[PDB]
Amino acid sequence: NASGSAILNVAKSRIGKQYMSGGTGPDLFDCSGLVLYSHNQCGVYGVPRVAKDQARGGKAGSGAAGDVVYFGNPAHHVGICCGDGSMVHAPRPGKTVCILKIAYMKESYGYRRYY
Repeated sequence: NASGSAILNVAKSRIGKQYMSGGTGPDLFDCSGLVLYSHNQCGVYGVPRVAKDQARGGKAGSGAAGDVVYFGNPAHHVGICCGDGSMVHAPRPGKTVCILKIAYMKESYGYRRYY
C-alpha cells in the first residue's frame, strides 16, 4: 500500500537521529514520537501521542510497511513496520533511530494501522 510505504519512508528518513524523551521530530525522537511524526508528515492524521494509546487506536494491522508495531498490553514501546519482519524505531535514551528485527525485542507484539 502506497500510504503505508510513505509512512515507512518518512520513518527511514529519520535513521540516525538522536533519542530524546518527548521528541517528535524533526531531529529528536522518542519511540511514539517517531510514529507520530511519520504519520503527520504524510497527512495521516488521528494518531495519538503516547505508546499505550498508539497500540489501541486505528485498526488491526498485518505488519505491512507503515503499520505500527507495539510491544505489550498496555504497550510501552512502538515502531514503524518495514514489512519484512523489522521495524524503524527510536530505541531508548542513549540510542539513535534505527532498524531492528521485531523478534529481537523478545516480547509480545501486535500491529495497528492508521492509514
